[PDB]
Amino acid sequence: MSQVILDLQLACEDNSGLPEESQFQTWLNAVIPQFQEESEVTIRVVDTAESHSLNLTYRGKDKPTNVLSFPFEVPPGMEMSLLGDLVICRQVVEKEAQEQGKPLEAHWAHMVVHGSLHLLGYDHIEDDEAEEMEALETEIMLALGYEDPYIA
Ligand code: NI
Repeated sequence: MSQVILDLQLACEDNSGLPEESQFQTWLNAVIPQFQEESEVTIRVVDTAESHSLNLTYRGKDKPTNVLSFPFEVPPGMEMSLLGDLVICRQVVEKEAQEQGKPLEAHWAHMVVHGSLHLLGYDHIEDDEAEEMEALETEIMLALGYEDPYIA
């Protein structure tokens, strides 16, 4: 099997100019299935304020970020398909894509791809650990038809 049930939550004042739910679905299929097959993730797009708040109260960082990853812990001895949530700030994503001169769409995809990896247990604090994650990101991204966000 291969199935990623997506719960897309648009929680911005506007909600216009965001990726189509099918796009998120597409990006999600290129990252998760190959690790869980049967799974489901929630992804809510928010505004700087909420992001700022979530980031400060859960990561202890006074500022908004592009992607907050909240991986679901599975209680010892339990079958669970729920992977966690991705909180993506549209303001940050749009600003970054502009500063890095990347296609807004390609950056969004990167956000859910990177985020999804964090949901699956990947991290990038340790050089070796990061090397493995970026390798995967690059791979997934090329397979989606976007340029490799790395190699700069
Ligand atoms: Ni990260």
